[PDB]
Amino acid sequence: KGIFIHVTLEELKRYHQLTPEQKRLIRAIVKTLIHNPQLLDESSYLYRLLASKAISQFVCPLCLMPFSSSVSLKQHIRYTEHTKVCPVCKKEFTSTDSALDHVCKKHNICV
Amino acid sequence: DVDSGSKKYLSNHKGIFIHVTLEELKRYHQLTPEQKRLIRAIVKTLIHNPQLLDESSYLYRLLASKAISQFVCPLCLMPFSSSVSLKQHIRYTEHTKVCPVCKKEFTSTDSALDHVCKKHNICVS
Ligand SMILES: [Zn+2]
Ligand SMILES: [Zn+2]
Ligand SMILES: [Zn+2]
Ligand SMILES: [Zn+2]
Repeated sequence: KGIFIHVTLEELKRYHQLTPEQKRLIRAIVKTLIHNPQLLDESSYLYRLLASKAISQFVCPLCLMPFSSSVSLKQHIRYTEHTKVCPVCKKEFTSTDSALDHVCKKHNICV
Repeated sequence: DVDSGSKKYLSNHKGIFIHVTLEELKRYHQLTPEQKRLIRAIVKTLIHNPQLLDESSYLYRLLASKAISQFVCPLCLMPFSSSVSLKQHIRYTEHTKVCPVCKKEFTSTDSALDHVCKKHNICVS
């Protein structure tokens, strides 16, 4: 007896091509999260940060999207990032720059 | 009635069957729809980037330390009372040359620091 995690058919056959070791690590991680659901918001963030970090070095701390260059990351932060809520802790702000500052200072995610 | 060697687990539409005990089974269907969504999103990310499984021990030790204190060292993941005591540790006491995440090696622990910030995005003053 157990639970079904509603993954797509591709991801399901992809899943079963992983090694038992990778597979028990995965279900060990979901068990940690079931026991500690307060952990979900933040591990979701970090797993997505590290995911984006694999695509490019230049990642946005608020939206977690990879960019080609530091110039384009700067241009996105300058005109295209309007998140007023820190994705890890959900603290709300008056400014996206303040949100950027908070994520760096409190959470260690800096550009 | 059981059928252990059945191969329809491979093509089930409900998806990945994670076997679980009675306590956490009920505790799973006690989660909000939003929490269940996050669990799926993480599992999907882990499926598409399986090297994050090898970095997971670090991630959950980071989070555990961050709960004890805001001031944590990226190389050893140990909490400190203040920022002043944290950078006393980094300046004088932290000697690891290996990145706790990717296992790449360096000349100085300061090069190890810059690396963990530049390519893993975990940064400290
Ligand atoms: Zn962004
Ligand atoms: Zn926050
Ligand atoms: Zn340390
Ligand atoms: Zn590394």
